[PDB]
Amino acid sequence: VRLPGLAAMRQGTRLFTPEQGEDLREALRRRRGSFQTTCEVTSETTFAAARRLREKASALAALNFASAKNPGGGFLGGAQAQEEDLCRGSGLYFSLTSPQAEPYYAVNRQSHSALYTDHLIYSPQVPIFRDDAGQLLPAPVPVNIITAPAPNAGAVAQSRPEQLPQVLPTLRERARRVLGVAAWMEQTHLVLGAWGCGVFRNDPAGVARTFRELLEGEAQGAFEHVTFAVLDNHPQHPTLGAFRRELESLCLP
Ligand SMILES: Nc1ncnc2c1ncn2[C@@H]1O[C@H](COP(=O)(O)OP(=O)(O)OC[C@H]2O[C@H](O)[C@H](O)[C@@H]2O)[C@@H](O)[C@H]1O
Repeated sequence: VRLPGLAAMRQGTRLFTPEQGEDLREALRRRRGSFQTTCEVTSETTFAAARRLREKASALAALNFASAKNPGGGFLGGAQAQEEDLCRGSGLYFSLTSPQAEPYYAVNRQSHSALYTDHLIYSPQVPIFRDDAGQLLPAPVPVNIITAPAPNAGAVAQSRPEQLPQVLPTLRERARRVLGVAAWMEQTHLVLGAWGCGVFRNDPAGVARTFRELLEGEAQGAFEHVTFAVLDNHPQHPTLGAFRRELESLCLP
């Protein structure tokens, strides 16, 4: 049988096209300053942090460090990707494959460009069925998921180095659209993290700086709470450390 929650989530899945960029900037603008935003950096998975936020989050959203060209990443390379962790534990794949999200994949593929495009998919009330360990949750917990691909900085470096000056501007403006989806959908709690910093090989300090700059500027006080849940099993914890250091000025009471 189709799992509970899936049908309603798929039918409510929505595409944000690049032409919505100003609508997202306006939504951020209208919401800036609403709260004293609290921030934190944790070493949790995206869904551990979401499940810990749920009970006291009015509208909870999380970022999917998405593939531009295949729902769920096509399930290639293994279980170190965040997006495959999301599709393993939740109904997200059933949303990403929806007919209305298909332009995101078709256009990004048609771009023949490792910066990808400014399409974003919004997936309402995605049910989380399992925890990090794969055990069945007694009750699925719903989360709203924003799907956006960071620029593929590894592929720029190796395949089209004349786009190298475009990686950070791309990352910066698309991070702006992610927050703008969240503000347009009037989300209070956001689970962010090291978007683009593994398979896509973006620089962790650069990505956390870009989220810092936005949460101190255009998106300042637009959200109740922001969690940078940064899973990092590398020996020196360089990703988690880069986020912790770069986001120490924001994560203050
Ligand atoms: N469940 C997790 N939760 C939180 N953080 C995680 C998790 N898993 C990894 N991280 C950390 O977050 C960092 C980034 O996670 P990555 O998945 O590489 O994001 P990208 O945007 O650079 O690659 C996206 C591509 O890879 C996928 O296949 C997509 O389909 C795309 O094709 C990791 O280094 C971890 O430290």
